[PDB]
Amino acid sequence: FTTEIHPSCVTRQKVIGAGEFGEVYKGMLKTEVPVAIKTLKAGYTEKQRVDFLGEAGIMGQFSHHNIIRLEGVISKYKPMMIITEYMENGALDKFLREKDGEFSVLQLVGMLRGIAAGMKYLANMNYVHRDLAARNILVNSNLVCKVSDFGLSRVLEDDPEATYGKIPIRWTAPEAISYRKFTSASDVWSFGIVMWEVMTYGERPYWELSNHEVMKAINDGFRLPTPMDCPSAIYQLMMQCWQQERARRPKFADIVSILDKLIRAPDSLKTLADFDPRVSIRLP
Ligand SMILES: COc1cc(Nc2c(C#N)cnc3cc(OCCCN4CCN(C)CC4)c(OC)cc23)c(Cl)cc1Cl
Repeated sequence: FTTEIHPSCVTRQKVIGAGEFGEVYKGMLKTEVPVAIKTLKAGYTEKQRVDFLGEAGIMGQFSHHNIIRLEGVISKYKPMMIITEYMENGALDKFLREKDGEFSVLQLVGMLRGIAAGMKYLANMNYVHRDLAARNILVNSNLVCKVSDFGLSRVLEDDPEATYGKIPIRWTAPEAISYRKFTSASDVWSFGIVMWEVMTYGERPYWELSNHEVMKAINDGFRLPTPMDCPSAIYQLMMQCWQQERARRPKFADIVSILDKLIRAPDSLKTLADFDPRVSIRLP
């Protein structure tokens, strides 16, 4: 399983993410290229070792532009490490919140197309992500968005947005919440939420509604309102991702096709969905 990298080829330089059992670092790989490096500290359990190397094992099965590339693993020395390509701009949700208003609509839609292409690949590889959200999309210096955060039980266990099953409620499809049915179609629901995150520059879905309030609203038929300056076709597409009936949602194949057609005829994105303002400002 995958390239075993000698520790002398890897230099950890700066902590960029942290947990109780290891950290994520920016570093360099001299087989000299930048890499992300995730560690697992000594004392780890069997389950931790299986979850940790399982993330790398899963990533090693994939070869797609919109899926994080695995460079290799350090497993025969401690601490163990996973080494991936480095995504200079980090997580998409923080990136958009820090860059509010700085992109064109075409750029934002292009990000969505990349995410959708990665998700179509995963779904057709029989991989259900379960935690698709802008926080799990990473962005590089070419503005390419790539799906990250792979594994089995570790995905939802490690995410603080996932609460008690243990689930990140406001990104998750109704059937996954209600009866634990996680499929590529529940990932499509999540993708609809990601579309809303991108078009709003990282607004938190459903604002301050509690988890129960969100579930009640969804079950009563309410959906997130249109973002400001959102192409009508983009809002229509996200709304179809939120059909209660799983079978009525687009597949990722449909999503990629639609986004590709909109990008290739970019004037189609100048028609905007009506934005319902929450504030009335009236001047004589
Ligand atoms: C290596 O192993 C793994 C690494 C990761 N995670 C990452 C991968 C991957 N993959 C790639 N690239 C990453 C880049 C990151 O931050 C870049 C610095 C952004 N700046 C931060 C400061 N602000 C103000 C400006 C932007 C990053 O940050 C936490 C995590 C990354 C995952 Cl999810 C799983 C495994 Cl197994």
